[PDB]
Amino acid sequence: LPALKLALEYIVPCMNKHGICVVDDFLGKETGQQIGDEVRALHDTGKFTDGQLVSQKSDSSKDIRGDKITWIEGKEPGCETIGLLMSSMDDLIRHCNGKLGSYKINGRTKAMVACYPGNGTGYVRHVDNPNGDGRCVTCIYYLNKDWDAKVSGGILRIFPEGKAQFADIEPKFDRLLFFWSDRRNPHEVQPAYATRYAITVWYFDADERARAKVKYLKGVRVEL
Ligand SMILES: O=C(O)CNC(=O)c1nc(Cl)c2ccccc2c1O
Ligand SMILES: [Fe+2]
Repeated sequence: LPALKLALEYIVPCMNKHGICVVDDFLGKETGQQIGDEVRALHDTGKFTDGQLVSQKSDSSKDIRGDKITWIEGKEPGCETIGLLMSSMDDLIRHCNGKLGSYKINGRTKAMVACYPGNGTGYVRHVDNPNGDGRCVTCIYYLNKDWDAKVSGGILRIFPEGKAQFADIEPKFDRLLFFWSDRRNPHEVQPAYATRYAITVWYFDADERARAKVKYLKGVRVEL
């Protein structure tokens, strides 16, 4: 699918109606596989953090750690297919510009690459952007060949505002997900029993981010 077609015929109407959108087979398998090798390579060469402290036991031999991360700009040695994905995410968003809510997306973060190490850790119920920091859309790409959740866990459970029900999304190979970052979409990752990779970028709305600047707040100091 051409990027603009996916945008106009799927991502735009779906986001505006449901605020959660799944595109399967986004880059195809040669390119997915390649991103996979790049992410595994970052892992094996120790580029990730050790993982979120889950259980801080008193003896610390026995501390339990969870999701590991690394931030990627997209041009680093070893990361060029990741840079490629990011560029591809950007192209898709830019083809939706204007058309997702009344937002005007002018910015994103670096890619946050996450590895749930498969030791039964997950990620607690949260909202990505609760306090108005400018992030309007979360975009995650999943890396996980032949993932079977019945076996390996690691479902993303989203809990849309004012719904009795949730939405389970499997972290399937070459799947791209978008959802609104704010309190509309509380979500969690259920415990993962196999190594589970995902790559997230967040997109900024211009107005929200411009006044987050003010609210939050050397520099951005000047003078006297
Ligand atoms: O990976 C997934 O399917 C969903 N993950 C997340 O919702 C998620 N969200 C945040 Cl805000 C963080 C934040 C830091 C590290 C990992 C995160 C994470 O996996
Ligand atoms: Fe999240």
